[PDB]
Amino acid sequence: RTTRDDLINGNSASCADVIFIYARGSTETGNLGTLGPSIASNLESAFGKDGVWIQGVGGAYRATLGDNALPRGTSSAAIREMLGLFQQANTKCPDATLIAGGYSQGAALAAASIEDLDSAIRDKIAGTVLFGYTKNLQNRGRIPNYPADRTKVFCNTGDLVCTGSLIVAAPHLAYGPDARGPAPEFLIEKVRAVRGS
Repeated sequence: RTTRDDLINGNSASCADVIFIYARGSTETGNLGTLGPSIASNLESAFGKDGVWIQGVGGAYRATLGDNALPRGTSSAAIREMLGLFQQANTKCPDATLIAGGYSQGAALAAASIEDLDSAIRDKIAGTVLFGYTKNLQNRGRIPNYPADRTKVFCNTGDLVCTGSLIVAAPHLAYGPDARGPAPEFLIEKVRAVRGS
């Protein structure tokens, strides 16, 4: 449900084939918040419960609203926590395909972490989904250093954070349908593109 630590808890002798690392929005609970559980259930349907590990970004990422105003759209402590999880995935399961996502502050966190990542680990992330991306205008709909064909941004009309503001309006809270269908669809397609099946 809202906390999943499958990568931290998982046995290195029985690594999943796919590892999903997700950062929640501001003030959301657990480490998956409101959208992460919907994406997770559809990934487990596609790959099986033993086939995918779901890992939210917890620890030092407190998802504090005020940190949206900091230079990268989140805190340096939160970026170190998400980088640490990508590096743990790479060490624990070197053959797994990675996928990532984030909502709102979590989308800025996912973009900042991927930008800073060692390229050999960044290149293992087959697809990333971003909802209510707070750096959408500033980054021109891209994650720095990461290919456009592996990125999918869900930015609703009237969601002001997608257009350079930090005002929260009703369209910012309306990504439930996307998390239920097109966002897991995109991640599954990008994993199968490189792993076959």
